[PDB]
Amino acid sequence: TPSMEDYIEQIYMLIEEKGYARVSDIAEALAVHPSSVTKMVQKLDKDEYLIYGLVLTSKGKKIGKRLVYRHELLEQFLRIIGVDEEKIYNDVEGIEHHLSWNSIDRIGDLVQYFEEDDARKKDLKSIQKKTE
Amino acid sequence: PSMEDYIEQIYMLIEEKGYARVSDIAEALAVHPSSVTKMVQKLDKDEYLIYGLVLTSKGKKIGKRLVYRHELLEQFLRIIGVDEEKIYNDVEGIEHHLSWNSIDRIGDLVQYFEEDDARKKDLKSIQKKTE
Ligand SMILES: [Ca+2]
Ligand SMILES: [Ca+2]
Ligand SMILES: [Ca+2]
Ligand SMILES: [Ca+2]
Repeated sequence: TPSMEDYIEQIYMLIEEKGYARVSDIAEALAVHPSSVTKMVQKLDKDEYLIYGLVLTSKGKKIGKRLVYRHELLEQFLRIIGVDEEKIYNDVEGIEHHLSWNSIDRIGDLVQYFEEDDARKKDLKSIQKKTE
Repeated sequence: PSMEDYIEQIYMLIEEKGYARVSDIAEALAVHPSSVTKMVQKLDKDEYLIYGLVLTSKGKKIGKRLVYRHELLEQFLRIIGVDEEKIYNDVEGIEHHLSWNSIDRIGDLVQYFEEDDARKKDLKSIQKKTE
């Protein structure tokens, strides 16, 4: 499931970025072999996420948009609570697949909480100082 | 990640029962005792424990940090409003993919809400503003 999610998220991004998604671009972006991509694409095709360049069905597009959103939100989350920027991508890449929608939605409210009043960010930063 | 789950599980069993048997480990992790004997031999080789099953100081320190990590992540999701029943499965999944930096920052976040209940109330307000 996680792997399928990484493929769909990547395909969505490529289509939005280049207008198309090639097996070759998919393979490179995911650091995998084209044989693994072809196999995965056939599975996604079977499950109706896309059609074998390759075009996403409405189902793959809705899921892709959501996966990209999930990624972006999780990066903002760690960024806001002060995680070293260089560590953020790798952590989001691992946890993004293991968070229920309830957790994603709650994390979304947390981000909004800190975004609607900068004093709150200042208050959270102060705690980091005490901890130090 | 699997090694971390075994170490975390072994530390808890020893802390609760006073010892950790292969059968208790397999039962707690829902796996075959063969898979446990394999992992244990591996943890023994890496010096986290000695093949009853006794943790080395290395395994104890790691074991304790892992249990702390688990507890912390549950408190974090609990505090932001995640349905209690979904918390365990999510933590079990993300615990292995968070850097210590993120863990430490999540630690401050939890401290942030715990030191002033008024902040928890403002967070709840926003959750109700969602529309
Ligand atoms: Ca990923
Ligand atoms: Ca991602
Ligand atoms: Ca786990
Ligand atoms: Ca755990």
